[PDB]
Amino acid sequence: VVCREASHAGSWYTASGPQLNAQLEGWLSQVQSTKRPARAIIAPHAGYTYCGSCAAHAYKQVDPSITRRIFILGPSHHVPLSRCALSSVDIYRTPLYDLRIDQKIYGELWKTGMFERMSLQTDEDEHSIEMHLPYTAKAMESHKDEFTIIPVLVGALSESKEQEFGKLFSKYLADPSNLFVVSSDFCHWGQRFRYSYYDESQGEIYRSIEHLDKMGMSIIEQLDPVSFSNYLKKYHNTICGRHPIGVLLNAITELQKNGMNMSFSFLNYAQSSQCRNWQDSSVSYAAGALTVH
Repeated sequence: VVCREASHAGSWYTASGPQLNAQLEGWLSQVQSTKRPARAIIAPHAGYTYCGSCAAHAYKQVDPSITRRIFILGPSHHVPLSRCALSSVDIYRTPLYDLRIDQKIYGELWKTGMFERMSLQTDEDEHSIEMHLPYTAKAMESHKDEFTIIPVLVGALSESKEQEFGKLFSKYLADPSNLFVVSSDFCHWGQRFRYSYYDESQGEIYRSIEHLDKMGMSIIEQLDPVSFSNYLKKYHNTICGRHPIGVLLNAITELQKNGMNMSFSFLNYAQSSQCRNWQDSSVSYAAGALTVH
């Protein structure tokens, strides 16, 4: 098998190519480009009905005229993984057009010894990388034949591994042809998620959720992996891509030590619903962009 099927097409997003193209085009048309060219973005991996318009605030910041190689780091939902994993295939299918894995980088990465290989089953079962494939396809439309992806499944990394993969990915983040997509949703609030932190000083439950998420968002804006780590240990906010976020943060600090200056801005924040009672549940979404100066 050489192709990863678009296994969540038709339920998490439209299976029909022209429809999905139009939908994404409508969402991107609503965002003003303000952070181009993005060297990295954080964007949600929920169904398009939920977070679709949110993710566009990140994808609008991608410059297809410069970007040639797109790493997509997404957390694993299903398998116990204690490191990172690479695909066994060559092509990732999408309803728009199919994407090609950069063999050069995949060969380099593999040789480090640091990665496991996802079976096709694991690969196809996961959605945290897939959710970015149509958006990426759309954003790169005008240069569709000139770019490759580097999908990385990120497991439950120790701090040490976050620092270690941060440093490894560092050299790739430094390259102006490259883009890091880091996949994450923010607060999952509710009894159904065993997470019901509530600060009454903030007002209604949904306001407290907003304050909690925006605290982790500004820390990411401070480009500070230690501080992000401390925030997680203090509140345990249920941020799904906290491990890919910690890898990115460490990549950035390695670059700073080497003379580089950059900034991260969150550009949009949304909630699937507004929780007011103890029986409510919600998932938060945030879209953001790293720009090198």
